[PDB]
Amino acid sequence: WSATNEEDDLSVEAEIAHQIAESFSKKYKFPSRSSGIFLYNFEQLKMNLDDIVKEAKNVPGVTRLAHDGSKIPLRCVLGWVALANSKKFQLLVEADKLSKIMQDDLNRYTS
Repeated sequence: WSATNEEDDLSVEAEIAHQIAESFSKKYKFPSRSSGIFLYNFEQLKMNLDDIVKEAKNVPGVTRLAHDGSKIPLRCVLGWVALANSKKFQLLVEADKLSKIMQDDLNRYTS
């Protein structure tokens, strides 16, 4: 039988989990509210990996990239998951600039 949707989802999750774990402590740059930057990593989220992976799959293009075994846009994913979950991140970040950086990264990975 061809791969089922459930089987493909498991494959995608294991690929995303691998890429996120591999770079879990890597510090990425995010826009502050004063024309500066702050550093953040997946380790700051204090979320279980499953919850991180489930939210990452929502970033458009990430499921396709993971299905294909291609590199995912990790800074964009982190920004998104942190925006959805982390109060400290919310207070540090300038949302309008975050939108632009996430879009720039994501457009630049999905083509």
